[PDB]
Parts: sequence; C-alpha cells; structure tokens
Amino acid sequence: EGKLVIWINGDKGYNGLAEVGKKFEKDTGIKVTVEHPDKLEEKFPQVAATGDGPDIIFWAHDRFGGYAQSGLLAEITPDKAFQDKLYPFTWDAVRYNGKLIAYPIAVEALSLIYNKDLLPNPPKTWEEIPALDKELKAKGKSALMFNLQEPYFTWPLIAADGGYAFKYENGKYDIKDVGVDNAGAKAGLTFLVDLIKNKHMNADTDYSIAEAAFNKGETAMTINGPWAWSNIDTSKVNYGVTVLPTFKGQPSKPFVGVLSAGINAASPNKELAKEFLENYLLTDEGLEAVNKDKPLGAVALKSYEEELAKDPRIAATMENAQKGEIMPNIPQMSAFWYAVRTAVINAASGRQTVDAALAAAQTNAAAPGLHAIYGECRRLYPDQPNPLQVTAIVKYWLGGPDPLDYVSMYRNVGSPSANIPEHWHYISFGLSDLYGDNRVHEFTGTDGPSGFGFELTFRLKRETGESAPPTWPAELMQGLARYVFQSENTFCSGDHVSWHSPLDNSESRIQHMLLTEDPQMQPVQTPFGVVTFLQIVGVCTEELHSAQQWNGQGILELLRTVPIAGGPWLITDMRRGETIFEIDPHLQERVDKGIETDGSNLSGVSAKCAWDDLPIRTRQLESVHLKFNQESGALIPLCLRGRLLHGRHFTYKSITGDMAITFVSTGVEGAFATEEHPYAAHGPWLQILLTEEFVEKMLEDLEEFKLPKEYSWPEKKLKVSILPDVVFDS
Repeated sequence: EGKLVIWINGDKGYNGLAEVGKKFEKDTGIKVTVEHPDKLEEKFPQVAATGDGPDIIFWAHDRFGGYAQSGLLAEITPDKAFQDKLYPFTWDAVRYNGKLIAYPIAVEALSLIYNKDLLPNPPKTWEEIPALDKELKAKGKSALMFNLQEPYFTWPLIAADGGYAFKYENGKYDIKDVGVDNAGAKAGLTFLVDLIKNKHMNADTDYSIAEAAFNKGETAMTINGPWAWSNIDTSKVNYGVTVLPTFKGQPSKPFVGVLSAGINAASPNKELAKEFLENYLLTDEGLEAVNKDKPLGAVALKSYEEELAKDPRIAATMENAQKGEIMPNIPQMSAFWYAVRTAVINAASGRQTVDAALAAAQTNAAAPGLHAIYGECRRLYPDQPNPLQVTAIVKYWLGGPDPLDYVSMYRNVGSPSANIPEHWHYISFGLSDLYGDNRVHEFTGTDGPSGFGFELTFRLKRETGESAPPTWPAELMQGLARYVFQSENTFCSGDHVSWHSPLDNSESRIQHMLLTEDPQMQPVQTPFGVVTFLQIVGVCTEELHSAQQWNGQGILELLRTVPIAGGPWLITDMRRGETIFEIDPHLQERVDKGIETDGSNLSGVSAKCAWDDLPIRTRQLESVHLKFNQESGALIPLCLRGRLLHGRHFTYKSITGDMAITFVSTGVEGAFATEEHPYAAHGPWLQILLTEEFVEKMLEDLEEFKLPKEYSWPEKKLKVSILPDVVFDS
C-alpha cells in the first residue's frame, strides 16, 4: 500500500518492532504495521503472488532458499560500509546463487551447558568425559545426556573431524559433494557408538528425558539451544554455558541458523525497506527495543554483540556459532536429514555397523524417493530383496521415451482363504520425485505431492506353471505414464482410462483400465513429498461404459464382489471372457440405482445423430425433429433420468457433422433456450429445454419394435434409425 507490512512467527519481539515502526512513523511519516499470523512460512508463497504479502519477511535462512528459487525475494544491495558492520559468515548464510537475499538479524547456535556445582571446570575435550562419567557415576550421577534420535544434536561430533553435508566454495552448494562417508563422520559416530556401548549414554534418551534430568538435578551436562534455557531458569540449577568439547584437536560443529529479514520481490517500497532495515532496525535503538520485549539471542551486528557479549551465554552461542557451520539452503537438506537420522539410530541400536550405516546414508541422500518407496516395498516383500526389474536404459530426462525409470516385478502368492489368486505385482518408479534435483519434476517440499504424488501398480493373475512375470505390463505402465506427463490429466482413485487396445496385445476382452487405491500398499513420506499408489484394473468395454455412465467407485466395488473379475484386491485376468454383467445379470440393477441416486458422470457423447437445420444468428424454433442411431438413442433415458432430473445438461455431438443437440434442464445457466422459447439454435448448435414433468412423461413413452422407431408429441418428434446417418441417399 506504499506503507510497510511485516509478517513474523508468534515468538519474537514485535512490540519492539512496533516501537521501531513508531520511530519510523516519526522520522518518515510512513505507518508500519506488525502482525504475526500462523504458519507464515507456508502462507508467504501463497499470498506473495497476489500482492497482499508483506514488504519484509522475517525467518531463519533455511526457508529463504526455497523462496529464492521460486523468485519471491529481491536482491539486496548493501555498501561495504554496511557489510563490515556485520560478521562475514552471517552474510554467507544469506547467499543463494551468489546473490544476497536478506539482512541477517539474529544467530542461534547449540552450546555446551554445565552445572557449576558438579563441574567447576568443564572438560575442554570429549576424550576426558569417560573418566569424568566414571567419577560422576561414582556419586550416582551421569555426565552427559542429549537427544540421540535427532541428528541436529549429534552432527557436531560427526562433523567435528571433517564430516560435512554439502561444501559451498563460492556461495554455491555442490550437491554431488556429500561428506557423510569420510573418516571424520566415521570417527565421530564410532565415538558416539562407543560412548553408548560403554554405558555412558543410553540410545533411548530424548528431549524430555534430558531436560527432565538436568532440571531435576539428575544429570551433569547437556547440549541445547537458547529456547530451552527459560525452563532451566525456573529449575534454579546453578549452571554455566560454554564452548562444546573439541574432538581430535578440531572444533565441534553445531548447526548455526540466523534469523534473517528478506524483502518481497513484489514490493513497491523496496528502497523504504532497505532504508528501514539498514538505518533503523539495524541500530542500537531498534535492536535494543526488540531485545527488551523478547530476547533475540546472539545478534549479528558486531557492535551490538559486544554490548551483549558480557552475557557469558551469548559469548558461548557466538563462539559455537563461529566454530560451527551454517545450515545449507538447498531443498535437499530435507533428504540429508532423513538419511542421517536413520543412520545414527541404526548405528546406535546395533542394527548396523558405523561404516555401513554412513555408507548407506551417503548413497540414500542421492535418490531418497526411490528408496523410500523401496521401503514400503520391503515391508510387504521381505522375502524378495531383489525382484526382477525392467530398467529404461535411455533415461527420460536425457531425451528418453520411457518416463518410468524402473518397474519392479513381484510374486504375490495371495490368500486362497480370502479368494485372492496368486499374481504378479508391478510397481513403477518415476511418476513421483525419485531424485529431487529438478531433473524431471520440480521440487515442492515435504508438504504436498512428490512429483505427481503417486506411482502406478498392477496385479496380473499368474498363469499356471509360470516361472517369471511377463514384461508387457511395464510397457503398458510406460504408456500410461507418458499420458500422465503429456495428457496432464488428473489421476485419482475412480478415474477411468479409454484404451481401445488389448492390454497385453492379445485377443483379450480386457481393453480398458480403471484406477483404484492399492489394496495392501500404504502411502509414504519422502523428503520430496507424499506418494500414494494407484493400482491399474483391467476391464471390458461394457464395464468401462458402466463406469462412465455411473461412477468408477461403484464399478470397482462390483469388480470386488466377482472374484474371477478382480475380487477384493482387483486382480486383472487377461484371459477373462465374461463381463461382470454376463456373470450376474442383477449387477446391472445396482448400476441403474446408482445412476438414479447419484446422477451420471457423462456430460456428453459423440454419436451418430442429427436435428433439422437450415453471419450466424441465434434462431428460435417452435418445431424440432431429432434423429438418432440405436447406440445414441439408447442413451436418451440416461440423458433425461440421469442429468435433466438432476438439473444437468447433456450434449450429443455428430460424428459426421457440425450439428449438436444439448438437452437442457431447468436451473442450468448460460443457455439461449428459455422456458418461453424452449427450442433455439446457434448455427448448427441446438439447445432444447425440457420441463421435469415433460421429461417424466417422455421417459414413460420410450421402451423390440422394428426400426425405424418414431415418437411424436404436440410440439416435437423423435426418430431412431441406423445406416441413414452413415450413408446418405443425397
């Protein structure tokens, strides 16, 4: 609005910012409003585009990387006079792609917390701690307790001797160069595991146990961030905060994240914001104002840190902050976090060796999505670690024709007791985000769908004495997958696919597909999003038609009741010769009611038909004669009962013509047919409006008699005929 609006999380000191907003108002006359709405990090991309976003946004740098790739943040341009007021490394935290995208405001870092009563002189090295633990154990106490389930707290030691996630040499992160496999990480984890083996620590320890312990006076030491402190103050423990122990002569690295403020690229007032950020907020007065209201922690302005630095506590956060590394901004951080955590836990529980866990972890950070899926696959099929797998040798993102990188092929023995035949279970890989580096699918985050948000599956009844699963279903999946990408049609459980081809290139009656949720596969959380599994179900042309006329869900249920045609898990039998309706005539009945009580999903059809026609004008007619093929005539009840009685339109379009006939219900909007003038036409396009009573009467009248079939009324006539449309006499 030419005024400055700021959105920030509910915890920090906005009133101080409001005071700075008042100070802004005094010196410049511009009103500064400060609000702190919920879930802002998610909201900013959503509203930033419209223009109702804030001019300035405050948050830890880790989000900003996402914001920067989406193009929501403006480049900031501070003079050297300014960049020198702040520490060089805080600027590093705000560089993406070599550009500066925010003013660093506050830095948070983990530190070593000790009880002054128990340990007057804290250890300067980790190697001392065992003996110290032994000493503390001597008086019924333990030395150290911290979260071993989350890598944020164990990474310093893992990072201590040379380990790293990504190295940025020019402000740009090399995503290939991962450092979870080197001697250092291995050194740290063996040491952690060794600490746990010698019962100096317990793999079970969590936030609350560690916190309860220090606050109750049960344990001697901890590692934590500023937020925890408030709770220790209430505990009245006399404690000091200092630098973390060194390992093998090198500093521990605690991830340091700096609260920063960025300027919205869609803001008119970018320069006002720059003036404000550089000359008012980043001053002793603005920061002091904010500090009194709610402490920021260790600030980024050298001058101000010195004022704050007497707090032994602040000193330690900044000592640790300088000694530690800055969090990466790329989205793959999410991938790193899942890998490590599993590695640490597995190494600590004895499930895996240190070398193997970190070796496994380095690799899993590369293609997490594939693996996460492999996880779900592993839960169902522990018996089959390696299944026959079709690989696309020419990868899609290098110009390849096949978008599914892998299709795994399993043998499911089934359950005879549940009437589930033995079958082959195909799972696809590529529709979801496997790699998460933007090679095929744009990265979206943990929230929201990974890639298209699903993978395809298929269940093919095993023929007797078949040694191996056939491969044609993979080619089918590739076909569908291409459609997904090109077609950009939504795929949800219940949707149908018109193929018109043998699914397996045989003479089978199964020539179409319906889609449903996989019976036994549960969806998964991959760092790049959520993945669900859509199973393909082979159907006959008649069954597809029923699905179109009613809905997919209903026909799926019908397929579940007839075991040969699907059963509870919907196994496709290509060899199947009968439709579900030929097997049980009463199923047709269930379909008709569904159409009655649900309406029909068919908005129109392409068929042989015509009406009497003849720079364009909307004509009105008092007489109308419609002509239909037997095939289209058959749908007239559906057109009337299914749509008009539910206030829904229906459209016939001529295969051979530009003619069209749209049956219109009352309450439809946008028709040029009125109750006053029911029959009207625009060029070859005809709309006819029918009142519900008339519709009911017509329905009674239509019901075998020899073609041609003629119906007549006091205003309109109808004919059903066959080859006349196909072949004219003139």
